[PDB]
Formats: sequence, C-alpha cells, structure tokens
Amino acid sequence: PQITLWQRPIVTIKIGGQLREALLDTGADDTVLEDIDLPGRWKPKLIVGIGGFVKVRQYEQVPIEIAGHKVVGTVLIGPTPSNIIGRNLMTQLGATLNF
Amino acid sequence: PQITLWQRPIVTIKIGGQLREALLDTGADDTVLEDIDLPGRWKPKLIVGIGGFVKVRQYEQVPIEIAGHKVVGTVLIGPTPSNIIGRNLMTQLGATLNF
Ligand SMILES: [Cl-]
Ligand SMILES: [Cl-]
Ligand SMILES: [Cl-]
Ligand SMILES: [Cl-]
Ligand SMILES: [Cl-]
Ligand SMILES: [Cl-]
Ligand SMILES: [Cl-]
Ligand SMILES: [Cl-]
Ligand SMILES: [Cl-]
Ligand SMILES: [Cl-]
Repeated sequence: PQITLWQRPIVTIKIGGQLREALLDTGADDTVLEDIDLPGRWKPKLIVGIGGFVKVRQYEQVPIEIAGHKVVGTVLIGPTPSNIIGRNLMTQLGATLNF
Repeated sequence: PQITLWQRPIVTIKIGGQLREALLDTGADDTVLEDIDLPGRWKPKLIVGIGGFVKVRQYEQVPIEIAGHKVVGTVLIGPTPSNIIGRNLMTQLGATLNF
C-alpha cells in the first residue's frame, strides 16, 4: 500500500492465528509486540523501556503478515507501550519513505 | 527522494543558516530538534522524556528544508536523544510509506 502520515500509521498484522495491530515505526530498529505468544525457543534481549531496561524474548524466522504482505523475520515479544513494526521487518517488506 | 530502511533514515535539514541532520520518524507525532536556535516568541510544551516530562519550546510557522524540500510548520526545540522529524512535517512534505 501507500500509507499517508496525517494519522499514526497503524496496520493490521497477523502471526498464525493471532490478528493484532501495530505502528509502522521508522524510528524503531526492531519489532516489538506485547500481545502475542509463540512456541518454542527464544533468546533474552534487553531493550530500553521504563525503569532503564526491559527484558523481552527474541524469536527468529517468524512468519508475519503486515497489511496483507507476508514476510519472515525477527520479532521481539514483551512489554512495549505500543506494538511496533520496526525497520528489520520494513526492510523485508521492501518498504520505502517517499516524498 | 525514495528512502530505504536498512539503516536509520537520517537526512540533512536546514533552518535559516543552521545545517543539521535528523531522523525521519513515523513513530513521532511532532518534530523535536536539540541543536538549533530561533528568534522570537514561542509557547512552552511538555513532551515525554527522561524523568517523566521535558519542557521544550514550540515555534510555529518555521521554514525548514528537509532532504532538499522546503516546508513550513511547527518545530519543537529542546532536549531529545536524537533530532527527529515527525509526522507533522512529513505530512507537509507529502511523504508516504510504500510497499
Ligand atoms: Cl498461532
Ligand atoms: Cl524497537
Ligand atoms: Cl539478569
Ligand atoms: Cl492494514
Ligand atoms: Cl529480521
Ligand atoms: Cl538562522
Ligand atoms: Cl516527537
Ligand atoms: Cl512548571
Ligand atoms: Cl538528505
Ligand atoms: Cl506543523
């Protein structure tokens, strides 16, 4: 799609059977979602959040659909003020900012 | 331009004689710059930053060039971890996210 920016760029995402929403955030390096579960192994990671650092789970090679486009990449699961799609997945999408 | 996202989307900006850089941040509502001065009146505004709230100065109808494109809009001046161009100015640019 072509997404304008007069409102927050919130899109529908889907991971397996879990339909959610998230912000397309060009100011975020990584993707962080609070309201999803995944099975299997994961690696701990620290991100910055309230109180200094927050521990999240890093899941690799996750299939995720963003605004109807399927990609595969890393998803961080843990506390976040908003679900955010970061540059790691926007690169998979081939997304660009255009003006 | 057409800006890819495999690195942080940092662009050159210019306000009067003040040439700087800033991140194009679709996760930011407003534009916040730390390393610029402007003359004249301004209105105080609180934003979220380290320690809860940070006081910045709100300047209106500021002419600013972003990646070579001139626009006019509101610029917040104060502490910020990175200079950020937010959606308020990206809308003026007619910027879109495309995939
Ligand atoms: Cl599932
Ligand atoms: Cl992030
Ligand atoms: Cl620990
Ligand atoms: Cl959508
Ligand atoms: Cl990835
Ligand atoms: Cl100047
Ligand atoms: Cl902001
Ligand atoms: Cl006060
Ligand atoms: Cl530039
Ligand atoms: Cl504005």
